[PDB]
Amino acid sequence: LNNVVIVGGGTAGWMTASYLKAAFGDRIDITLVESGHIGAVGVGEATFSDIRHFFEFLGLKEKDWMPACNATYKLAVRFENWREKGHYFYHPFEQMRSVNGFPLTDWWLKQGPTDRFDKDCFVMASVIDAGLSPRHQDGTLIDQPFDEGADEMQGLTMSEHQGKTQFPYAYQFEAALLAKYLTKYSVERGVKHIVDDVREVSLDDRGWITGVRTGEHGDLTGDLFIDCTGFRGLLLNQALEEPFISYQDTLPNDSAVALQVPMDMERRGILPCTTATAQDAGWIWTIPLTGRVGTGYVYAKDYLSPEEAERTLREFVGPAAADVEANHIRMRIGRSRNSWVKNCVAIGLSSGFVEPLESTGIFFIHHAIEQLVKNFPAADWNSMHRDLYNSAVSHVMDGVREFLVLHYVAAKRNDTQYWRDTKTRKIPDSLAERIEKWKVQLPDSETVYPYYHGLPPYSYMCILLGMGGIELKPSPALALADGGAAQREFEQIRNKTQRLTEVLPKAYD
Repeated sequence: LNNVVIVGGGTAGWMTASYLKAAFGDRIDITLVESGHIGAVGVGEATFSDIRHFFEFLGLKEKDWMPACNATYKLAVRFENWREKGHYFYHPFEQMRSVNGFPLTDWWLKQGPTDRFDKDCFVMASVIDAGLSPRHQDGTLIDQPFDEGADEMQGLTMSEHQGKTQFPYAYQFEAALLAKYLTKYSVERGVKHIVDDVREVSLDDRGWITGVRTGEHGDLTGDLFIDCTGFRGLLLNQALEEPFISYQDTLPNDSAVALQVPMDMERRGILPCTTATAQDAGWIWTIPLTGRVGTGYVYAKDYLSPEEAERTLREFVGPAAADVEANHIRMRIGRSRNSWVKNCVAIGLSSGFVEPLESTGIFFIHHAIEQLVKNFPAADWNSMHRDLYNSAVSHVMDGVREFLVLHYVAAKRNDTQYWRDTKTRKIPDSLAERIEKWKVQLPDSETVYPYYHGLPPYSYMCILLGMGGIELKPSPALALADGGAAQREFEQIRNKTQRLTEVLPKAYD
């Protein structure tokens, strides 16, 4: 097998084409058929620290692609007013240090220098606080455990690294601009680009896809079909009738209103991070881009009207958002039961979707195409490839959903009906059991969702410590161990961070 038809463009379709091409070159034949515009959600989009492997896999260095997509640096997610109104904190991309067997955050709970766990435990938090770049002007990355000039595995993909060493950042960028960039990347390497629509998905007597019918380009045939039609699920959900599994009962945010301005009123747009500011019925995002800032209100319609959400958004961004276009959309929250069915693989919103609270969307796609390459079938179509693939991506989505639920379960604020309901909504049975563990021992490699889903224990720690709604305790053993080494670890971090504050350039500059 080496004939691939990708239905759908945008970020999902073209990450698929460009990644297949980077992996297989002239030995894979790819045709992508696309129509266009859906709105995505907002203009801007954000990624995990994983995304680094994607671009390196393609042989793309930052200078080649970042200017073309108006890309900025993302060093964390900045969560505002989830605990209380004065309050914010970071979920950064920085490894969690440990001392004599315990995570620094455990020490922090016992003998932490300040009341800010993230500033105490993370070099990145100060860097971001000062609106600083993670790179020196000559180009040298911030002295961190990650040696960028160090030996790595050739063709290193995210799903065997799994954050074992920590690259210090991710990106924010204009999603349509990345699709256009990858379009070029892909077409240069021999991907055939067809702008048209699909009128019909042709099935054979076993219900397998034989080809798709276009308006003006005839029938597009091939061995393997990639469904990148988004919420439509034109191939996987419609032609092949694969059922959808909703996450709505645990994550009720079902709606979004979005817009863009050249600059944010509180200047969240200067910060080298993505901001999630909690609201009365959800939360507003801020995504910094080079010459613009994208903003949106993710909310639950049962609590808030579309008109209300838009007015809140406009006021929140300020006088610059008085008159600009606002785009509303509704979200399909959950995943397909199986993202690979017969000879069809869904990648992107067709495979599944969660609110972009931790901006996992591109991550879901990156993981999917990697798994596609990994479990790529031969012409015997051994069903095990499919089972392995589906196991891998369902775990990723289910794991992240659990992680997102925690954001609301742990959030301390309780001042609207919506925020009260976050403590009474159904949760995964597994999650409640894990929360009981975390009350006594901070999130551990053994007490998180046990399959790969992109999030190390320290991510869970950050949410717990930051949202402050779950009472937490340090390990009893810390009362018996010498605290000296930990204090010297806090001190090393503080010194590094006050040195760094002086010599790093600002984000926009």
